[PDB]
Amino acid sequence: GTITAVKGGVKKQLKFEDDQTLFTVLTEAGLMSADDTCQGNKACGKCICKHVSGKVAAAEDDEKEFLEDQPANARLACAITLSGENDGAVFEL
Ligand code: FES
Repeated sequence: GTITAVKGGVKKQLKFEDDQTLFTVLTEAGLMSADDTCQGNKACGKCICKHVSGKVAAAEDDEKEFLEDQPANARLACAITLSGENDGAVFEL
């Protein structure tokens, strides 16, 4: 499917393959850097993005630990495993 990434007011549609994480999709497109990050291991909390539209499974306890001091709609890109149900979801970087 595909999701919409929004960086600097500019919308960019990206295609994703089932079971790919938003982190993988985002970083492999140059929209998000994987430098100094745990490389999508949900341990550094640097892959922050904002879920603004679409269906995305609620965050688990471990991820929530990293979003306590973040905006209400913040999520860890690597904590989100993309599947058909996420087709059309929009995220703001
Ligand atoms: S890449 Fe480290 S928490 Fe997502």
